[PDB]
Amino acid sequence: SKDKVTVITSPSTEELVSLVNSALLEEAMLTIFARCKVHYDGRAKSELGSGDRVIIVKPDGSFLIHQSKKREPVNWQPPGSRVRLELRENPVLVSIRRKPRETLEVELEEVYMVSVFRAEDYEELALTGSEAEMAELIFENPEVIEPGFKPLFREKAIGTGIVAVLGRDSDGNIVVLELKRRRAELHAVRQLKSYVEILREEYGDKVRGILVAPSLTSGAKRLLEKEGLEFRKLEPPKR
Amino acid sequence: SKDKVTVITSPSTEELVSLVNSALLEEAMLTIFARCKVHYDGRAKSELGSGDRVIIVKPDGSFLIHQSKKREPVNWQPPGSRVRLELRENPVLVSIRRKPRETLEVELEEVYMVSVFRAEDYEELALTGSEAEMAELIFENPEVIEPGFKPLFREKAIGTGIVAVLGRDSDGNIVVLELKRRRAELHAVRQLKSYVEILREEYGDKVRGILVAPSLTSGAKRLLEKEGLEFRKLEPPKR
DNA sequence: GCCTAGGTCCCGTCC
DNA sequence: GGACGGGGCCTAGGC
Ligand SMILES: [Mg+2]
Ligand SMILES: [Mg+2]
Repeated sequence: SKDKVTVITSPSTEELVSLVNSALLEEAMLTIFARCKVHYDGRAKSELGSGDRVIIVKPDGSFLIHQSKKREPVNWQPPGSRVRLELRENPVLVSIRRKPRETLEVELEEVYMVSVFRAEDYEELALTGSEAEMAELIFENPEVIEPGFKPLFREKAIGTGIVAVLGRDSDGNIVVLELKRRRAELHAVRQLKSYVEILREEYGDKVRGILVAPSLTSGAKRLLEKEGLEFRKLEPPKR
Repeated sequence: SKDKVTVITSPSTEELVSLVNSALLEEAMLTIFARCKVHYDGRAKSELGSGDRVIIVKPDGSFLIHQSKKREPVNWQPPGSRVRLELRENPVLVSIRRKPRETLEVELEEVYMVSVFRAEDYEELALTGSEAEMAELIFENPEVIEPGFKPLFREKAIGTGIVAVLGRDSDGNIVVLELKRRRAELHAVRQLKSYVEILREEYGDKVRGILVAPSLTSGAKRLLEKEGLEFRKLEPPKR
């Protein structure tokens, strides 16, 4: 019975059903290559005409449909969904999501391959260069901002919003940082500017916003300078 | 070049190479089930220990590595990545991208299955329920906003930023619309307020922002009201 | 559950 | 090319 992989090319309906249902029940990865048509209804609504795609169903209920291009799936369902195979004029893979109600229907016109991959993964990703690690860097070593900077809070909620880092300078002013792990764009400045306005209410005009990022878009620089805010160039560190 | 699909389970290196080669050469989809390690250096840095994953290489250079959970590849590479297979003491898939420089390395420790799928797809997705369709609604039916509302511009760049819908109202003010296809968050109110400020600079005190969306989060309504902006409930249309 | 914000975001678009 | 903002965003962290 059980090897990591079970493949059948150009399978019978009996074989299809056999494997598909076995995948769902054994909680393993179903992969399929097929000519299909897709029907999605949910937050938005979509239609995809006949063509060959890859289809993946994870044991956690995530459902992917990949065309020959891009990175993103053309259609999907996120983890937690429930899938059932339905026999009709053609077999149909059907994933239902509750909360929000969403339906994905993959009509299988021709199945070129069905497979069951019983995959064992105990390892999880280890990633460095996050903005969280920027914050770790700053709290360990505040001078990367400027002399006498005193970081105090992280992900601190002010009244409306949550600021990346809140602290004080050598003059005793409230200081806001918004951090970005890549070049900072207009929404970055809008974030900072938003937090500073709100802080100016309690603490007055003392308050300095600083954008901390490796670089800055032209439009970000403009809006920064128009609003009298500051920029510290900082690269996110790699372990 | 051959049948739609080729599959080899527990391939030899010669078989593995043969297939991978054919895939890249034929603009097919490469699919691998394998025990592997993944190393990524680029915009960020990551490491992933030995484990079973589904690996996909699309002919447009897209590179997906999927574990048994979530919707998201654990590691990946967007279109325009040269992939190739180097033989170290294990075969390694190597995907490189420039601008920015990024290296993805998948060390195939045990390949359980390799497959070449010459997928044929001429169909593009049709989706409805989007921000753009809200916009269209508003232009062909301005009264969904308010009576005597005249829409003028769509995706119109003002000095700093790009407004969703720009227009005028019956009493002669300039109106800014920010649209969201789903419940609106702080991010959207910051966008709106930002735009309104900038347009106040030319046209002074007569400017209205209106956030148009099916609903607001708590902070969104909080901040909306505080800065004296307006809301119209609207649901994206599904055609 | 809702809210808030990041992401190796991807991706389209228009300058 | 850089830049700006949507997405069925997803996903993680508070609460
Ligand atoms: Mg932040
Ligand atoms: Mg907008």
